[PDB]
Amino acid sequence: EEMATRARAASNLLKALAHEGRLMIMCYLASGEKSVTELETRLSTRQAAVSQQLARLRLEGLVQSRREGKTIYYSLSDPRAARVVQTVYEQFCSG
Amino acid sequence: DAEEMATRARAASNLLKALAHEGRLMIMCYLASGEKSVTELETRLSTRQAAVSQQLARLRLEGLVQSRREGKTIYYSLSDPRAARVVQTVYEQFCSG
Repeated sequence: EEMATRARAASNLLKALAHEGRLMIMCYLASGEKSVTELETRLSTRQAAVSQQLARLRLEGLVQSRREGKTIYYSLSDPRAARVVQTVYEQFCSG
Repeated sequence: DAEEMATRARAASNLLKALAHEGRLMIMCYLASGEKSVTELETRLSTRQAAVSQQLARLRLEGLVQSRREGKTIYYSLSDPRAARVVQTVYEQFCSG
């Protein structure tokens, strides 16, 4: 059934999103593009672990990066994931 | 502050962990287009009726679905309005046309 395969793809995205450290990154990018320094400042996660979570989210296409001189800026990339995350942001992270 | 943000994102993580199960989400996706009977749920799903009722029981105890009776027909729908909003966006992004 078509409807069934769409649920599995929705299921697989929610499995990718339902990790505490990575979602915390995603939630911070939902209010907009951030530098690596600034996720590091905001997250109490260890910085080697922030860099590994960022590499994981980038490789999965959930975030993307750009360079501006020395500065690496990250933003949400996957548009369907970004839509889910923004609704999650509005429901949990908005007071 | 940053500590509150982390607590809120960890709570949001907990909802997504609850939604990220294939059979249960299949139910939630079906309820996202509106109220469904148990009969038409069990029609539409490849899941066994013992397992569908186990999935409905889990979703009910999590607060994510509610049910009402009409005669012998039981109608399930979304309950938690926070989780309903997330599910509707998931429904729009993946399950819609």
